[PDB]
Amino acid sequence: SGFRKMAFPSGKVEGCMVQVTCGTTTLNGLWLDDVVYCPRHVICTSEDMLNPNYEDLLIRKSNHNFLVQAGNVQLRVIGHSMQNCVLKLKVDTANPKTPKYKFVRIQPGQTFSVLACYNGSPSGVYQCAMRPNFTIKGSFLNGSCGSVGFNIDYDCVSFCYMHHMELPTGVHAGTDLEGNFYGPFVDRQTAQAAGTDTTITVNVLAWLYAAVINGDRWFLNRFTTTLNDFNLVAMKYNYEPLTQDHVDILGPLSAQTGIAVLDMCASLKELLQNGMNGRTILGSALLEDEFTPFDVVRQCSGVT
Amino acid sequence: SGFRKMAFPSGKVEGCMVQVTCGTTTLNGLWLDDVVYCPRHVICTSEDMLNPNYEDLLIRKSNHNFLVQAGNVQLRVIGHSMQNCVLKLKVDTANPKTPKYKFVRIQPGQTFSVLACYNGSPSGVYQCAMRPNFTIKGSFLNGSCGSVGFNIDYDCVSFCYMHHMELPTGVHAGTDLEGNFYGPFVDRQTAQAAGTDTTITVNVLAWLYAAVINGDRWFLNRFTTTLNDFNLVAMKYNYEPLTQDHVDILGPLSAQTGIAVLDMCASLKELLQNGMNGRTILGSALLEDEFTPFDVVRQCSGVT
Ligand SMILES: *CCC(=O)N1CCN(Cc2ccc(F)cc2)CC1
Ligand SMILES: *CCC(=O)N1CCN(Cc2ccc(F)cc2)CC1
Repeated sequence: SGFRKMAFPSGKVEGCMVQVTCGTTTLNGLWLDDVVYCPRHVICTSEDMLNPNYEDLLIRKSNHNFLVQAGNVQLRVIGHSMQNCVLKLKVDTANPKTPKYKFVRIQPGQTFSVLACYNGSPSGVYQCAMRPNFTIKGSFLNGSCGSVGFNIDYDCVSFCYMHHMELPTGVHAGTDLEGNFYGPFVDRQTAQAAGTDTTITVNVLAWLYAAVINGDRWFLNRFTTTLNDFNLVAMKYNYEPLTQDHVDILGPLSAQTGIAVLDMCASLKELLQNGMNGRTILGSALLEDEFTPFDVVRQCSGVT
Repeated sequence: SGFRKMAFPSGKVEGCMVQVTCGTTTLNGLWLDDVVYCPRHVICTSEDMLNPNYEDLLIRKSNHNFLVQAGNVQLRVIGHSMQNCVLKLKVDTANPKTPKYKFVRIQPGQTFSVLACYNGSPSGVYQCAMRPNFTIKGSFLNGSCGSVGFNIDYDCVSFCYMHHMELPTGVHAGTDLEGNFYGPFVDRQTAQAAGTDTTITVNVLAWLYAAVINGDRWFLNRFTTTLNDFNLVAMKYNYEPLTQDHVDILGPLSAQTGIAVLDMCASLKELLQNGMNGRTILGSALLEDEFTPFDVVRQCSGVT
């Protein structure tokens, strides 16, 4: 037992990390097959970021201007092209360490692991969630752009995120592997404020089920509620409204613990209205929302 | 910016994970060079764990009785021996994926990454701290024994932990890579209660410095304190007493932020005596103690 914010093993992603340099700017790239994926702002100078015309800037660039280094070995660039906000650099060698992979665009409320990188070298790994307002709350310093988010299904890596920027608010924004930003964010150094970030209700409930499984039961009560009644409370406390689909994904956890989804909603309702009263749940003093129902099942069963 | 419970990239450790089977019991092993390291209770049947005589049990075992599988390939066992609570199985092949490594015995209050494994396959990675009472608060299900804790210094993996057991309290105990348990724990299914777990004071202060660096400054106050005055408060709240050595390791963070170590102690004192008043620090509603001063510097500078 025990419950931790657990990341996927980062090994398959580490072997794909490269360093991409264009002029004075250096950031991370993702090498899969004979292609290196990186944020298009690698062609920008800090000055350009106020309002870059990426098409005009990329015209001044040739294959030899993109230096791609994998550890200590230089990759030869035979092609370059821009797809939305990412650059695709075709190299002459397929990555021998390319794992089975997919490029997927995750839904808000879903979770993923981030392998933070600097100069193409990995520094650490952590679990993240795509917030409902399409930002992530990561840990990224200068040179971390190009670091990727992923999920792993046995041997297949599903890449879902590429880090592009930190907003003036300290929150993070980026793209899927097709170069499309999550949310309304643009790859420009401008005033960009994230919308109201709601709490992911289905993840809080799934984490409450995880607490019941692992011993923490103080928050359970003699009450029940309905989807409409719970949602009045969820709206007051800036929680996502719960749907029948959310109820259904909670099915496995409801069945294992024997606590009805609406009964757990009544426990959540009382915690929202009364707080924790100085108590903790799974070592946290607040309601955790970065564990999906799938994450809880996986951790409580030991899927490798 | 941003601050996360970040684990080391687990790649170098993934390539060392194997599956060790002895009779009906299967757990994880660590393959470095021509040796496989695993918990000695792999020779036990669930019945034996009440009071196992490991020397007597190991006499009934031969090299052919230890089945060691690395993914899909079987390793040939040419030697076996027990060193404290770990078994060392000499195999006929050096692990081609062995990284540069050390075996180190960490101090209480230090942190490490755990690569949780089942049947020799990695499921996830998380950051842990060796508690002052020598237990860890992990996430381990049946079949996770043999999973290891480590730290990484550029290319050298320092293994510090091997998981051996969950106490009836749900907390975890294990050994260093020489088979010596951290704390008073024995590899036996008996009543074993961890001592009083104190909060790691130097890590809370280092995490407070991390909050100041990353924007959260509400907790800073117009007060200061002394080592003796602070320690009266730390003793009341079951915090480790602060020493001049703790003050000195906080030197880099004190210098970067310009906030004197004793001034930050006065902020910590007020948080202990008054709580958070419903506020948060780095997304946490309690005082985090699983980030060492070294972890904070590393994350705030981007060491790969
Ligand atoms: C790779 C993008 C990223 O996360 N960082 C690089 C730039 N950093 C500074 C920054 C912060 C906020 C801004 F509005 C612009 C630049 C932060 C880390
Ligand atoms: C590898 C040891 C471990 O963490 N586990 C295996 C046994 N599990 C059950 C257990 C719990 C508490 C006990 F006192 C004995 C056995 C938990 C996970």
